Amino acid sequence: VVGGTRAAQGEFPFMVRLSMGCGGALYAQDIVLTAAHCVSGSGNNTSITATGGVVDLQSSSAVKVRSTKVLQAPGYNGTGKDWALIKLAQPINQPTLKIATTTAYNQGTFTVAGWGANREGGSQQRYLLKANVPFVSDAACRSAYGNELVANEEICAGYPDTGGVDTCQGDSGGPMFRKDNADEWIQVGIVSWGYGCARPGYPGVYTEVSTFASAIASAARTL
Ligand SMILES: [Ca+2]
Repeated sequence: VVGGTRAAQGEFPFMVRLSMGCGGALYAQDIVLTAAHCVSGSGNNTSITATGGVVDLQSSSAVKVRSTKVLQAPGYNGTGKDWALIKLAQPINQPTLKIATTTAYNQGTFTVAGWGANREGGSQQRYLLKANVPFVSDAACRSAYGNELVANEEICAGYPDTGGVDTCQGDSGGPMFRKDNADEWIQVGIVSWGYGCARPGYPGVYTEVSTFASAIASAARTL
């Protein structure tokens, strides 16, 4: 995260750090929702480690759990559908993050979090960082990215005019979320891509969770 601040321990307990340099959210205690580009494909896989329970990755209180299987969005090829599920060998006993099933919350100011770089070319972070990024319309986002932006599969956020606050290398897969009508966090995006980080005119692009919610839920029932 570029232009963020340290998240308090226990603030976003659904966050998990993934071994390949990605973030993720606890969709279920033993199912991590992350980005399709964080994994190589679907299948049995015990090589991924998810670290949960702590903002400080060096904490002795960290819970490190290995994966058992990965389900990457069917048909993923780098043009949208940027979601994936990772089944864990054991559950991480922390609150989960509900995903948006409608587009009612695809607006307003969102919150993002991760252990990714806090500057372009920077190193990964020991402590979880968070930031608030405003929703950016498809039109404004398209003025920057043109056809690279996938209509109805991607939502953008950040400051189009002046930049300064954004997700960056290492934050991919993390959830982008906001409060729902019941004062509970709800996931509207998955950190996906962007040109650089926090640059004026280039907002961050996120997987539009509402579009994939039914697919994600069905896929999770099979793990
Ligand atoms: Ca959209």
